Amino acid sequence: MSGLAKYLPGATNLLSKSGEVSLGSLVGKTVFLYFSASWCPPCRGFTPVLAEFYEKHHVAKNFEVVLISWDENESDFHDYYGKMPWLALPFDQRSTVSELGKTFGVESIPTLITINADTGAIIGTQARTRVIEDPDGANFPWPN
Repeated sequence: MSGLAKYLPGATNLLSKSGEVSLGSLVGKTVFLYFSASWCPPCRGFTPVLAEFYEKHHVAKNFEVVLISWDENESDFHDYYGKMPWLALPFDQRSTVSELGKTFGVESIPTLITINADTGAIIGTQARTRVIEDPDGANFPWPN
């Protein structure tokens, strides 16, 4: 099975701009769970630097980003996610988000959690700061 299945629903397809991708399709990649939302001031400041990091290195460094939304409603979720080039956990899985919140101890956002797609192993939890200090991922995946 997929390591991500140790966190997200198994038969759950993640959302994307180019169709729904399965959890299995992320095999071999390093996955970043991005905990953000619309109407979150510091999120606005972090999302672009993250996006620039993604376009520049996600292919070569083999990683993906999955938006774990804290949006109050589905419409805000879709407007917000529509501007991102990565994946996202569907809004209706509001339940899974709070669980992840506990498991990873996410008390505020923006927050990034680094996960190895295969084993489901937690590589780090401070990728939000590492990307700022090291824009080109010289020390990617930034092990805790």
